Amino acid sequence: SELLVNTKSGKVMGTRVPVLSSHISAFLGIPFAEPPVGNMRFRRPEPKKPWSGVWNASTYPNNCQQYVDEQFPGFSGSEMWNPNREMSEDCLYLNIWVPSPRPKSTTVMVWIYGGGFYSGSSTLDVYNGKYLAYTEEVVLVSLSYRVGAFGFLALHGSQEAPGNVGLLDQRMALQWVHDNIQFFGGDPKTVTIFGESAGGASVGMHILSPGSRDLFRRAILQSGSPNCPWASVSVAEGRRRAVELGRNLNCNLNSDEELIHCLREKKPQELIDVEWNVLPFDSIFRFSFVPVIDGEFFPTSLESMLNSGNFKKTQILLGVNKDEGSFFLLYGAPGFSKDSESKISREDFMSGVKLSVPHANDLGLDAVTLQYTDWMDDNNGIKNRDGLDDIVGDHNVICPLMHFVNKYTKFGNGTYLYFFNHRASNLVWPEWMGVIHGYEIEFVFGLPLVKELNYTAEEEALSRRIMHYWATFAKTGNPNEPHSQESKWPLFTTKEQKFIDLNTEPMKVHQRLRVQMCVFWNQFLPKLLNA
Amino acid sequence: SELLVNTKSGKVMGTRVPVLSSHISAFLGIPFAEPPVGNMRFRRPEPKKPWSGVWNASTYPNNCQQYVDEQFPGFSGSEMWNPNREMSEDCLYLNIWVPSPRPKSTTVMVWIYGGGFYSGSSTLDVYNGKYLAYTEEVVLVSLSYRVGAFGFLALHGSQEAPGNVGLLDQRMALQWVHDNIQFFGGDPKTVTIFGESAGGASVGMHILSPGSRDLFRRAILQSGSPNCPWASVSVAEGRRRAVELGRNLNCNLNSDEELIHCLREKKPQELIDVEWNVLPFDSIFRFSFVPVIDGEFFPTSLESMLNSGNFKKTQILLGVNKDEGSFFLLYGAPGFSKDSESKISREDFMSGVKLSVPHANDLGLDAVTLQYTDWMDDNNGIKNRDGLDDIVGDHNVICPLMHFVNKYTKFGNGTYLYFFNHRASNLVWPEWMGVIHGYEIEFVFGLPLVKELNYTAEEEALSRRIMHYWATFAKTGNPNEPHSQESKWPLFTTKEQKFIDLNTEPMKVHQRLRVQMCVFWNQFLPKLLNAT
Ligand SMILES: COc1cc(CNC(=O)CCCCCCCCCNc2c3c(nc4cc(Cl)ccc24)C[C@H]2CC(C)C[C@@H]3C2)ccc1O
Ligand SMILES: COc1cc(CNC(=O)CCCCCCCCCNc2c3c(nc4cc(Cl)ccc24)C[C@H]2C[C@H](C)C[C@@H]3C2)ccc1O
Ligand SMILES: CC(=O)N[C@@H]1[C@@H](O)[C@H](O)[C@@H](CO)O[C@H]1O
Ligand SMILES: *[C@@H]1O[C@H](CO)[C@@H](O)[C@H](O)[C@H]1NC(C)=O
Ligand SMILES: *[C@@H]1O[C@H](CO)[C@@H](O)[C@H](O)[C@H]1NC(C)=O
Ligand SMILES: *[C@@H]1O[C@H](CO)[C@@H](O)[C@H](O)[C@H]1NC(C)=O
Ligand SMILES: *[C@@H]1O[C@H](CO)[C@@H](O)[C@H](O)[C@H]1NC(C)=O
Ligand SMILES: *[C@@H]1O[C@H](CO)[C@@H](O)[C@H](O)[C@H]1NC(C)=O
Ligand SMILES: [Cl-]
Ligand SMILES: [Cl-]
Repeated sequence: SELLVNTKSGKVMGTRVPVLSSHISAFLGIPFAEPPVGNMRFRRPEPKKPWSGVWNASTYPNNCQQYVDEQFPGFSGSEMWNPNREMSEDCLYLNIWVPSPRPKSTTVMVWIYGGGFYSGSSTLDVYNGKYLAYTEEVVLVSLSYRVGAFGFLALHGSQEAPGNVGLLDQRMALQWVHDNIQFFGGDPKTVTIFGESAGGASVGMHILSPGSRDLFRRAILQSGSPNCPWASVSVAEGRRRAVELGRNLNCNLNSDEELIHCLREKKPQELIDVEWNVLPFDSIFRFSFVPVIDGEFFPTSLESMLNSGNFKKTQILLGVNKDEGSFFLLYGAPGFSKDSESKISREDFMSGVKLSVPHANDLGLDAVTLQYTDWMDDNNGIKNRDGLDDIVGDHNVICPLMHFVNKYTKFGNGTYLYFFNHRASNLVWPEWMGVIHGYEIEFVFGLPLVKELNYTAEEEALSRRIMHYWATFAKTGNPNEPHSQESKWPLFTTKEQKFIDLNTEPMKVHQRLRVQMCVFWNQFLPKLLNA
Repeated sequence: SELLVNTKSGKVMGTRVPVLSSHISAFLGIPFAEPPVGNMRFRRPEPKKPWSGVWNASTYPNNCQQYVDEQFPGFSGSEMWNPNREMSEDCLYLNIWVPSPRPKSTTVMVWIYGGGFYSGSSTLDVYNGKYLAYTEEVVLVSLSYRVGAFGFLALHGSQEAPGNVGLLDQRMALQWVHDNIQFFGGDPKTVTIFGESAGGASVGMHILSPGSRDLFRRAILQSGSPNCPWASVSVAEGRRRAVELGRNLNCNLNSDEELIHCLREKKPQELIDVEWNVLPFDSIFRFSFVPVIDGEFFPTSLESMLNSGNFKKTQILLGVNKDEGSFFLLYGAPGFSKDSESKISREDFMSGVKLSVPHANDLGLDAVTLQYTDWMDDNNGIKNRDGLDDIVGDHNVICPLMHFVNKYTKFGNGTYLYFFNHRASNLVWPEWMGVIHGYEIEFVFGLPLVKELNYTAEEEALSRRIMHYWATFAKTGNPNEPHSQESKWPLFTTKEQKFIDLNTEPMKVHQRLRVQMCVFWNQFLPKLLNAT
């Protein structure tokens, strides 16, 4: 009855789950596409064929095939991102958390996980939708999509491996929500898509892509935007990486059909094992198989679409964390360690900026170095460390997002910008890494409300305020309740460019997030590199 | 007797002048070269032919022909720099102040005036050597040299207008000091040359030039260095400007001989009236006729000479002022005024940096703008004004001098670096201009010791400390007195890069003078301009 729901594709049976001394309904692992296996590897998704009988939706689905991190085996801080379910190419499923009793027609939020387009699972403990659905009375969906080569191998001109199919997976799950969420008590006219990292880029990509725009109402982008330098490649570079993937696997490279046929006969892990070898440079914060600017999902360049206003005009809420770059330095740059303060020598600083800006010529490298070096104190290992941290986060996350937010706000219907700079009391990563890429997610999903996780009382308060901002924005297009007595998160406007800090202190309003460095990254350096 | 001196070129009769309730000897207007007039215009100087009888050295000489500033007529702050004597091409004279009684063999200091190589006079009130000669017991010489086209018109390959003749004027006066200062109580083996602005650049050029190195012992450079961007041109650019000067005056341009013959028939003011017209850009802090890198006075490029250590190895003392740029903005850039705080709009800021870096492409201007703009507060007229001020001073004075000091110290025998950041209490210019290009000179020459000039008691002490640093350095190669109990001015070293502030407060040591901006001007921007 409450757990038995008839959808347009067939019947589903959910499960009653406990949450904070109450219960809600969970529908886990609902299929929304045909399994993209066999000759359907690299292909656009096809809708799931209707099934007879009752789909048992009491269990999380498989996770998509992906590179599994083994840098710190058994360490909770890194394992919490790895697939916690069996991996399979049969992975196109979504999960729904529904308040109990079922609401009539309530706001829908659809989570798009991140992971650089190479990793990610809907089933991670930090993406458990039950705290947000219960506390804010929303229908919380989490979708999945093919990652890595399976989702973003791109041989433009081919219909067998066109590229962007992971974005099409997301779109087909949004289409499924549009057609079916009403049967779960959700309003298909009030769907907010939100995501972090590649999920945030994806959200912005659906804002841009005409074929996506009518499948959601408004959007939240966390630490990611569609114009990020890691988030797309040209059709020529996507083809080169695809060909290099076959070369790494002794494939016939004389035609698309032969290359594709060879790659389709490999086991998933054979592709994954060489995935990182197709990158053009030694780099950090670069991923092999990402969306392509193809002339179809994206009709023109992202920059020209942003300039012309050729995107969905709605409300957006978006923001960044204080130390986006630290995790990438830890994993990929010399002198960084999980178990030390990672003071960086000048020689390791210079190596880090070459890894961080891999496309830069020597003059561009000099420019980055000068912009981020204190020449009164150039051997200060802390300043070198934090300088490199800033380089990675500004270039890869903050300044791309600020470019997006400024272009979008020119045509949009309301922008809200945040700067998340709270370091969790119970963080397992060292202090030098600061406020890490991904670590606002646990506040967005209400994990500080779980007494056993040992967050402080004010972190619970911060999580509750963030969930209420996100949900109230989802319901209304404004994170504020306008008749409340609480401090108001102001609109971001072209002129005054206001944002708020998100942390445990009373609200502060600021202006021009990281404006100085983002002039460097968004205006000066591109002009230098194009000279 | 004390005033009657027999030099190698003839007898000279000086005069007894008052100085601070005492007296000393002054020999004013001694000729050291033949008058470079008529067909000797543009030529190298020739030694003054000996004279019979007694040369009357009681009176300042004429000043060389130069552009005269009329922006603020009668205003003391500008008039103090203009010629205070009749202008004439017959201007190659030097002045000497000797302590009384005449010392046996004391330290000599030779002042080389600045003025962008287009202007300047040995006779300005602020260059009066009597206070420094008296207070520090030194023989103080001030030379002169042709400026403008008369000193620096360069048609390389012509022996009639070869270029650099103003530098050769300075050398001829140094040669004269070498040969004759012993007759005035000076030691020709302990001569310190010092100068400000173009005079500081000149001092550096004599350090570089093989033909100058044996005519002095040590050097002081004030707000100028030989590698400054305004201080020299290539032989091609010098020839372009010489031809363009002829074009402005309807001259035959077919040959050097015909062009020079035309230019020698013009009256001095005719050349001066069009002098600024030959600059290749709208700019500030650029001057038309300047030293040329000719392969003769300078055997190779300045940078190669600095890199190879092909220069005189000795002790140097040098430094800069806090606000070198402000004077040039006042006279040449939109939005600046003597009579207001000169808050600068962003539109006038952008025009200013274009005028300040005339040789930069658009990417270069963008780089300058980014380095000096606070994009949290870009419509702040005060920040825009001070940012422009810093750009001008950093690009034209401070960073070129820091490049020189770092290159020199690698081979030299002792570097002392100062940063002069005191604003005179009686300053006549507005507060926004800060510590102006030229305004350390009055402290170097002891004017605060003159009660009628209304400096504070603290400023008199600063001047006496500066005079003592300068003269003690001249005597010994070290500004510090050995077993003194006062705080010590440390050697600038490649590694620690120490310098001192010069102001009324107790001396403080710092390191790496404007290092961040000078990485930009000395390394990044040149690499950007060369690459784009
Ligand atoms: C390319 O550079 C320019 C080109 C132009 C175009 N110029 C013209 O049309 C000619 C008119 C501008 C001529 C300006 C002459 C000013 C010389 C005044 N002498 C001073 C001097 C010094 N300091 C001064 C400080 C103040 Cl506040 C005021 C005057 C000072 C210190 C000196 C250095 C000098 C270069 C000149 C002289 C001695 C204008 C300005 C420029 O900067
Ligand atoms: C060919 O040259 C290259 C060769 C290589 C070689 N690369 C390799 O061998 C593999 C290195 C990739 C290691 C993958 C680690 C997975 C990170 C796990 N996910 C995290 C995630 C987030 N935050 C994390 C924060 C910390 Cl402190 C730790 C992990 C986080 C937030 C997310 C965004 C992500 C991109 C991944 C995931 C979700 C790399 C670069 C090159 O240029
Ligand atoms: C499961 C599997 O490997 N199927 C392959 C398919 O990928 C390929 O395109 C096709 C071409 O004939 O051959 C099949 O055997
Ligand atoms: C559905 O799956 C759950 C989890 O294993 C199980 O407890 C339940 O009995 C299943 N119901 C069926 C198969 O009808
Ligand atoms: C959003 O659009 C509505 C509808 O036209 C308009 O009235 C409102 O002013 C817009 N708000 C913003 C912040 O653009
Ligand atoms: C929280 O703290 C208690 C004691 O303070 C400890 O026993 C418990 O294991 C902690 N919880 C976690 C998840 O570490
Ligand atoms: C030298 O000249 C000055 C002024 O021109 C004059 O007063 C003085 O008498 C002259 N001396 C002699 C000896 O002629
Ligand atoms: C100057 O040279 C002398 C003689 O070689 C040497 O003893 C002295 O250390 C040098 N001083 C500096 C500061 O280089
Ligand atoms: Cl930190
Ligand atoms: Cl707006």
